[PDB]
Amino acid sequence: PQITLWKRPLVTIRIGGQLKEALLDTGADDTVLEEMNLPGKWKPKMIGGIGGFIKVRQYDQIPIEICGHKAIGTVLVGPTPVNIIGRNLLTQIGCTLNF
Amino acid sequence: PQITLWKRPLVTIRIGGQLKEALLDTGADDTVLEEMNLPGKWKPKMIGGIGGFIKVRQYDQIPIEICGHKAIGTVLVGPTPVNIIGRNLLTQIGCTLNF
Ligand SMILES: CC[C@H](C)CN(C[C@@H](O)[C@H](Cc1ccccc1)NC(=O)OC[C@@H]1CCC(=O)N1)S(=O)(=O)c1ccc2ncsc2c1
Repeated sequence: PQITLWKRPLVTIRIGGQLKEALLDTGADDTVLEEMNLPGKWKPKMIGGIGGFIKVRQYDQIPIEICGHKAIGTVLVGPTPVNIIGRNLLTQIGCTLNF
Repeated sequence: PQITLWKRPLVTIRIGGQLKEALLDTGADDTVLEEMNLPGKWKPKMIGGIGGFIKVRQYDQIPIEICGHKAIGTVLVGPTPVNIIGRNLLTQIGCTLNF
């Protein structure tokens, strides 16, 4: 599909058996999800943006389906206000910017 | 151009007569540049990101040339971690997400 940017580019994703709305975010290196109790091992991480840093839990090799396009990779879970699909998964679904 | 996302989508912009590097950021409503001087009146504003809220200066109707494409719109100036081109100007240059 083509998604214009008049509004926030929110799409449906599925992770850990939950459907969620997430921002397709070219400015995000990593994927950051709102607090959710995922099973598995994780590693602590700090990530920075506007306002400073938040603490997140890094989970690896997590399957994520984004608008019916399958992906699998690292997901960071923490107190973000919005679910953010970052470049680590955007590349996997063949997402590009075009103008 | 078509820009893939295995690297950060950084591009050269021209603003207030100066060249800068900025990140094409579909996850940002608004364009936010690191501290700099711009001519004209600005209004104090606050914006929030993943780490909390910051104070910015809002400049309206500012010409910005982005990777050769002209935009004229709102530019926020303040302590962002990197220069970001948000949807307000990405729409002006006809930028879309595609997959
Ligand atoms: C440094 C560039 C940029 C500021 C990084 N951020 C991505 C932005 O697209 C970020 C995404 C976001 C959206 C809503 C609420 C919080 C955050 N946007 C952002 O800060 O915009 C400022 C405000 C908030 C939303 C908006 O439209 N304007 S991020 O902080 O969310 C982020 C995401 C993934 C990530 N991975 C490693 S560091 C890292 C940082």
